[PDB]
Amino acid sequence: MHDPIPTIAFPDGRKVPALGQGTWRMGENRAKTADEVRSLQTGLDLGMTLIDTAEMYGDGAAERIVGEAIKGRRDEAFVVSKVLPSNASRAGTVAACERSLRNLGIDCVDLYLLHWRGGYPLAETVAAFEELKKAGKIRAWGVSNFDVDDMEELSAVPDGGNVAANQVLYNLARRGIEFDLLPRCRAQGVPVMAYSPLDEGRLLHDADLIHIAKAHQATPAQVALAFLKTCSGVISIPKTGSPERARENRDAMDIHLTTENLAELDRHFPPPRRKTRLEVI
Ligand SMILES: NC(=O)C1=CN([C@@H]2O[C@H](COP(=O)(O)OP(=O)(O)OC[C@H]3O[C@@H](n4cnc5c(N)ncnc54)[C@H](OP(=O)(O)O)[C@@H]3O)[C@@H](O)[C@H]2O)C=CC1
Repeated sequence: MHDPIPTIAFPDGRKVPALGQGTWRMGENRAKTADEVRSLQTGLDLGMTLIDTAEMYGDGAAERIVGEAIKGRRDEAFVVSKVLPSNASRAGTVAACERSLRNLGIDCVDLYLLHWRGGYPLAETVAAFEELKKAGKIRAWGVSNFDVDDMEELSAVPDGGNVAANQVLYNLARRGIEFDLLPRCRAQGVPVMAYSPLDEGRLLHDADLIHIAKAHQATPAQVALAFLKTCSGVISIPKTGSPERARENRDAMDIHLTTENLAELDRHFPPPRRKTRLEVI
């Protein structure tokens, strides 16, 4: 038996499970499509109800994978997509959202993010997001790859206080946000979505992670996700094209990391002692 996945609250009061699902690199190989769809469906069945995608991912292909996975069960998914900054003018953002809705085969996305900071005024992107919300095409908007200075600029734009999430790189190998951005977002009540929670697989070769996983009869990936489960105000979004790995990732939530485990992880993956440049992928 599994314990329920912990939930994370958005500023609007909506709650989502702390473990979701990613889709970057899905939709590239026709031989993998069926299993990518099955992976997302399996995750939905197991309570990993947030699914993260973007217009960038295969230029609509990953969105179409998500659209297939949610057929006949839209209400059970919390769908996140994104607008590229090169499209984030007011008219551009509306057009991007319409393309995303068509690829996803849905009326409304749950959360719509600015993918990173670009050249169009933030006030204009936010105005588009608010228009889309009033139109019933998105339920909430947020940002991604926003450092502390980028977050500060939201207070200078109308409706900037409505930001629902900041999706940034966060995993055991990439802990920089702990010094500043993560405490700020927690204090604002803005969830951090931890992208690349396995560091795209790179973290899984770490000696200490392998050591701790062995002690729990678990995998390194499960320990990496279990670490993020201990971080309040964080939603992790691991990606896998394998339904077997979707099941494994769900089971990461059953790991009980000890006080000693957490101290050991901090020795091997040192938290930041000073402000550091936001790491991105
Ligand atoms: N906002 C942004 O700028 C960004 C957003 N993202 C989002 O975050 C999501 C997750 O990050 P992502 O970059 O995909 O990388 P992840 O850290 O989620 O790692 C994905 C890799 O790990 C493998 N994998 C998954 N589960 C396991 C497991 N249990 N054991 C071993 N290997 C495993 C996958 O292989 P396989 O699929 O073959 O199983 C894949 O190669 C993205 O898919 C995207 O939705 C990511 C980067 C940037």
